[PDB]
Amino acid sequence: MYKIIGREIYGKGRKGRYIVKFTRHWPQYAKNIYLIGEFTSLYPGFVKLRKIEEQGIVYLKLWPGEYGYGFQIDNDFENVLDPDNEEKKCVHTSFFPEYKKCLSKLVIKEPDNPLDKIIHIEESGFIHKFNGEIIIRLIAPTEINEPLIDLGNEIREPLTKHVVGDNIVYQYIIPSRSILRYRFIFNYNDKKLFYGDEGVSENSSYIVVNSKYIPGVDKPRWYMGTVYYQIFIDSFDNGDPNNDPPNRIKKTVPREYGYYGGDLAGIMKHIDHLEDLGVETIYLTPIFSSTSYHRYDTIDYKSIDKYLGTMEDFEKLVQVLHSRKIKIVLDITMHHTNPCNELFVKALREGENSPYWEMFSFLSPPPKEIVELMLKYIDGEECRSRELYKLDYFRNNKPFYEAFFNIWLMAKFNHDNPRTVDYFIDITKFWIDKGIDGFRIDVAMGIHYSWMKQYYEYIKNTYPDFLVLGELAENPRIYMDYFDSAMNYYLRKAILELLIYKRIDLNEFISRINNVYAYIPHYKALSLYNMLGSHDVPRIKSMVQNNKLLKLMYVLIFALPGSPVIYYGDEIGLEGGRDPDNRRPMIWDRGNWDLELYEHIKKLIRIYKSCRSMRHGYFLVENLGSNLLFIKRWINNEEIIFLLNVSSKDISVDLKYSFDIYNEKNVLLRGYGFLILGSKPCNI
Repeated sequence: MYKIIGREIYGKGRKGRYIVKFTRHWPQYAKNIYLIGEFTSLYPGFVKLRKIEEQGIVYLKLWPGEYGYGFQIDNDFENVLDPDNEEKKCVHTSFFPEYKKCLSKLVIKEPDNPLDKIIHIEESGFIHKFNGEIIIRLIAPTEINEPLIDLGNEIREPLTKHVVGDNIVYQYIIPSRSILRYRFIFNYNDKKLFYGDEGVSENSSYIVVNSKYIPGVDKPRWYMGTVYYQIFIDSFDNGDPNNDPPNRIKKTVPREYGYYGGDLAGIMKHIDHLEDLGVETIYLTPIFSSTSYHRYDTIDYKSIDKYLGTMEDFEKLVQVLHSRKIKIVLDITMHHTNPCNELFVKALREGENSPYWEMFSFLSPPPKEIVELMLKYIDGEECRSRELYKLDYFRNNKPFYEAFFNIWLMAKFNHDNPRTVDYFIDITKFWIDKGIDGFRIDVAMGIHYSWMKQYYEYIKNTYPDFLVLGELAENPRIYMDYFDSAMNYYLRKAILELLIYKRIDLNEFISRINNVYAYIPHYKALSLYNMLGSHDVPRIKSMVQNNKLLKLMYVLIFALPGSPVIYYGDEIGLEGGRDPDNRRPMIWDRGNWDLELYEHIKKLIRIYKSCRSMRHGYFLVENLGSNLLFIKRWINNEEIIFLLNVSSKDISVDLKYSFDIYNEKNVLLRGYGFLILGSKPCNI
């Protein structure tokens, strides 16, 4: 059940988001009820209903639109429809946009009075600082002419406009001042109206904000626009003969499941390739103590997995990387852990009623023979939890605790218990003391929003330069108060639905993009982890099977504000289907490289570095008809444009910029073709 309660009110009458109350019956057996869907998380956990009497409740603040949602009770991933809602919305999932999932339909209707669709509220997406300037945004419908911003002393025009559905988001950028006073002027039915503190009226008051309280930064952090490189460590390379494990897979092509033997030395010996490619930040697959080649079931968050090397190999790696001005981010599983984890073994020992029990989300205490059995395999100098699968009970029954898709070896932490926060904070310090520059939080969207607020706020206070990057699948505008960055699976899905599944047109795509970009602060957008591929999805080349289109997708990834990502090997044309086939050994024989793609990507990176307007840089996007995508990025005095032909059909382009940034030199673009132009070479 859901009820639209009304709208939030800012100032003395400015209406904001719609307050929606979510209710469900609370079955007496239920331990947890998650609100899943497109405004919380599809994997359960970001938001929980809270229990009062015989029902679960929560209030959210949402924008108009149509959304899929549901309620997941405990470990039942299948049945999530809202029992009170008869209506359904089948949403294409993020990682695999071919597959639909049918959820319940929430619709929040646009208001009748177009005057009610004018919005500017005191929140970071609407007002924030960057580069010693203030960014202000006004949402208005088309029946409103281009509104002006009335500062104290002057009147300015919107510097850009972003289409979002039938709405327009006007963006004003202004110099910074001590106190800040602004309102908006527009014409409606041939009448002169204002948007001010009490809302729309003939003479609205100024909105007043002390720059002290405007969120943002002056000079961007390293992570606010950086080039990522993800390495799945097991598959990158073997540097140390004495690091190989028992029985190694075979480079057969359908990559098998298991250990190939890649280690820290292996990466370290290919620093030269990292450098030549030009990546700035390396994101590493989990390297902690574990029982699998993938290592997403960690035993001990403070020890390097034996097959990878020693703490010393690790520090050496970090050191070389830093000496080349390359940073390192480690993958960390703050959602769940291997049952061999000391805490889980103690929780089992001590039983419920123990503070140890409360570190995890146990469901219902099972029989004692079971616990003793498990304890036989999980307590020991050696972790033998894999052997659990040799037993019938473990292959047959779901875990008696919550776990990642009910997988025995992935026991979920109790995120309602602040002790678990302390645990991961302490772990964070340990690794900061090893010189790492950031964490990528595995299954971030399954971690309760309050937990992440505790963690993120504290880390950010204590270590401002520590990147907090989350694995998140839904619209990043949901999450950016809790992370520096999100792996942008949302953007990836939009690109694929425009250019592969051909399910949306160029306008809808533009709307998808601005539905993220216009609702978050510019610095947040710049930090977004913008990837075409990852260890969780098939290789992009194998999905595109089109040289020119693939190159186009990379151009797009570098043109949109964000932190462009390269999954290891994608730069040379590594192919592969779905996991595990998407983690084939890197190819070190240059005779087997797709060199055109390689040099293409290397150039896009050189531009990213040379052109501060590509890296940092305000953003405008226009559909110039005929499937001509126009993108403009600019910062301070530096200007750069991108013309992209998003179709197979050649198109004639005409026309400030007389310098080829891509080719350097100084028309008619062919299908899938593109142009990158400045008014001269980039400088600083």
